[PDB]
Amino acid sequence: NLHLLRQKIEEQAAKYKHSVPKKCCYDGARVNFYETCEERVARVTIGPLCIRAFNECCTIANKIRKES
Ligand SMILES: [Ca+2]
Ligand SMILES: [Ca+2]
Repeated sequence: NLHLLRQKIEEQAAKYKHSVPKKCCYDGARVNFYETCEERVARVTIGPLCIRAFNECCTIANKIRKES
């Protein structure tokens, strides 16, 4: 469900008040191949906030894809 996915990611991204961790979130939400969120976030080295945003948005996206 791409419509819901978009809205829920926007809702979470809005919590990050700078474009860099915003993009960390958006990038996180794109993870949908064979690597899990945990595996994929291990290579994110920008800093703790970027890692949290990537994690949260990857997790949100994954849940939504699962429920569709
Ligand atoms: Ca921008
Ligand atoms: Ca990226």
